[PDB]
Amino acid sequence: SNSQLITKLNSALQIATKANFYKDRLGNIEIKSLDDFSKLPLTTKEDLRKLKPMEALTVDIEDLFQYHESFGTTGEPVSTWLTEKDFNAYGDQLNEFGVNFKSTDIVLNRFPYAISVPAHIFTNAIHKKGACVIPVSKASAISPLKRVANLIYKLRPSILTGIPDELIKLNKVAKFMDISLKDLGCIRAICTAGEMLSEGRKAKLESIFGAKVYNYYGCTECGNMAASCDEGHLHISKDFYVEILDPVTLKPVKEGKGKIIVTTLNKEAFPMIRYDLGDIGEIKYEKCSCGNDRPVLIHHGREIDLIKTSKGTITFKELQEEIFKLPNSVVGDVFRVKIQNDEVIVECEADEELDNSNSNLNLPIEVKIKRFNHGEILNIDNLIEIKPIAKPKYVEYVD
Amino acid sequence: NSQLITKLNSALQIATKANFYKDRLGNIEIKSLDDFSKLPLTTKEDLRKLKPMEALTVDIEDLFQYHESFGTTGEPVSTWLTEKDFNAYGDQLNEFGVNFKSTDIVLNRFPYAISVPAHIFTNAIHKKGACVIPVSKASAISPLKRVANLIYKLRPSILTGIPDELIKLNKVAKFMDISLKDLGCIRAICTAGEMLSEGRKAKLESIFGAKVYNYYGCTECGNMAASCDEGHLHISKDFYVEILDPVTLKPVKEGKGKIIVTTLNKEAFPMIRYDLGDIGEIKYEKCSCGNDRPVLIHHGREIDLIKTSKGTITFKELQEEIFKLPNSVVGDVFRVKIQNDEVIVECEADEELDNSNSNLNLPIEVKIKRFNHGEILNIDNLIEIKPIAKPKYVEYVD
Ligand SMILES: [Mg+2]
Ligand SMILES: [Mg+2]
Ligand SMILES: [Zn+2]
Ligand SMILES: [Zn+2]
Repeated sequence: SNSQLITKLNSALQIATKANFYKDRLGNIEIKSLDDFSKLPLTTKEDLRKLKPMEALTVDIEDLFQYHESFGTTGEPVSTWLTEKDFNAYGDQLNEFGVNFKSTDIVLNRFPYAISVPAHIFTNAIHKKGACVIPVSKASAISPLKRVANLIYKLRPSILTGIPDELIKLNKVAKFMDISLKDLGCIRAICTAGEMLSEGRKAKLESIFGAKVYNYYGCTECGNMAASCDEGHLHISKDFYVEILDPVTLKPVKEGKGKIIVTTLNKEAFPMIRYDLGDIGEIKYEKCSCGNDRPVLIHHGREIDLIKTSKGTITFKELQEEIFKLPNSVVGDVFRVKIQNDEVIVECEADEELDNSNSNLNLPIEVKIKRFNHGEILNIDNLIEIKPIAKPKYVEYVD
Repeated sequence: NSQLITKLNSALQIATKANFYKDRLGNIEIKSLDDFSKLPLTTKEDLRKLKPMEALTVDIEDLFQYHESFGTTGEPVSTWLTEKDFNAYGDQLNEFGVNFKSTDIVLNRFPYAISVPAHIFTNAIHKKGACVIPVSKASAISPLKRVANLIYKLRPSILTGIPDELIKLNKVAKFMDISLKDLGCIRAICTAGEMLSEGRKAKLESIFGAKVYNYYGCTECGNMAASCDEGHLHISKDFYVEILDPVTLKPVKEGKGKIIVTTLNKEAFPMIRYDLGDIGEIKYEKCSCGNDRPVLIHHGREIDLIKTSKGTITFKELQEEIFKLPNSVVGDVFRVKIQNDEVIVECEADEELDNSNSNLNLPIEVKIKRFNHGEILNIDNLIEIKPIAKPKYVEYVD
């Protein structure tokens, strides 16, 4: 049934248009098809920024339950009220695919509970299956990586969750503490989210931790649009309608990569009608061997993370996919990307310098691997510090 | 008493599931509070020596949350919780305290990192249908400047945070030309995690123009007590509180003493006669609030006692007298130095006090040393905003 999906898209509009923002550019216009839908104006990040938090609201103050934002201080941020239902929906989305949380599971939650949502909805999800949350958080004086390393050694949790960046550092700090988190033999699964994950970097994470990885694709304003199957592919949540548009035309593509627009099927506080995530990807419709009937998504990363020389363009994913076919000797787990004077330079902490003259990348553009020394791009001494913290110290005996 | 005694016994029967408690309590029953008071105290330093699996009376399946001493300075105390237990903690916050309505938007300035107050306040607030703004604390993500803007923008109806932070919040905000009081949106405050004199409570109320509710709790127990409308803490029904003599360690007949607590309603690892290391006293005069539960007077930590040769006072008693002085000579920023057998209170304030004819109505000598605003507490340290964003892996050069 398109009949259902179309019923839903319409509901979403009827709620949305409770709010000035949505009414003064969608009125009471109904729709009869996806194509008639695709005629409707996109909703941009920069649109929502201009909104007071009371302008980003389709429910009564009474139904408010949580609040969230852009964690980033760089750029005006986006109010995202949630009702209990909405919050609970987000959580269910994490459970819809992803790893199978058991009650016997103890889960180290390394996502920031400060203002972001992934921390909170993962908790929601995990509690739902009867498992235990260790609220370590992130970017808190309270829980630097040394402590997290000790926490894992001590508590032996069965699942780690954290943005793949932090998880790579965690393993570095821990290895500098003479701890192989992998050999503990207690971590069966990982939950990455908050940055795009190549199959190459996913396979890196799996080799480090010796665990299966489940990746979760979401955002504050929407919820969690997709997550990994056992086979490794993201799948799209039933609570969303995902379109792939052409960067320039802004029309549905016939196939292949494109801008990722999402509409909320199941969020009532302020629904996302055709929201421009600003990412790149593609929906496949071949049924995954996992057996799940929902459609697979290939995430190519953010739009600004496209690699554009004169001689072509590639997605950050495509770049990464090729980087990480090279040995760890030449690439490693710490890298950044400079595009300058019409060349692509990947700077990598690694032991060996690469031929480059015999690099033999299978990309439509030229990419060089510039070698660095471990610790030069990522300073380990910055991560190992522990600030002592406690309650205020008001009463001093000078003895 | 038959109820309370039934409960104390249950607590022991669970507790002794754990070697820690069994190898010093066996299956000993009790018939009275007095027979209870014969049992060995449980100390902070006791629990520290426990592996997290040794601090556990339930199966891994029933585990739900985990927590610790937030400080990275000093070995920490494992505190598992089951869903029930967590839910109990929350209910304790709701048992007295402020009355959370569904029309309430609450800025939650407690750290969600490892501590519990942040999480159980959320629990409580959701329970009444109100909205949580999870600002947290000690996170790069949420410096005071942002919190000030967040309040200006979202106009929340309730702030929650340790009174120290809340005093700073108002400083940072006032330096940003924002009077949080004149917003007209904050009706209530929820202090916790440090002791609160009636004088400092009244200070907070003057700053924010809101009523204060204080909450007295700890990670291992839950939240043992919270304020009534009248101002007085009351003890939660989920706990048995004793006041012991500092030296003898026997029930006192009346007055101040060491505060020991037993968990009536926590099953993962119950606190049997736990030494908080605080000082206080139970009154049984009924508060005019009409709540029948007994009032508690919190005097602060033991190490925060003021001991000269010429006597001794509680941090509260000291504070209570400090803050009867004009605002001109005592503000909201103070510290306490005891040196060469004198008590010096250093205060940011405009006027110097005529200590040569000082009022102070205490059994010991206490001098008020005047300082300039911003010299004890540097506002410039707090106004910084650290830029944070996702990782930045792709750079276009030039
Ligand atoms: Mg469990
Ligand atoms: Mg509400
Ligand atoms: Zn699949
Ligand atoms: Zn009362």
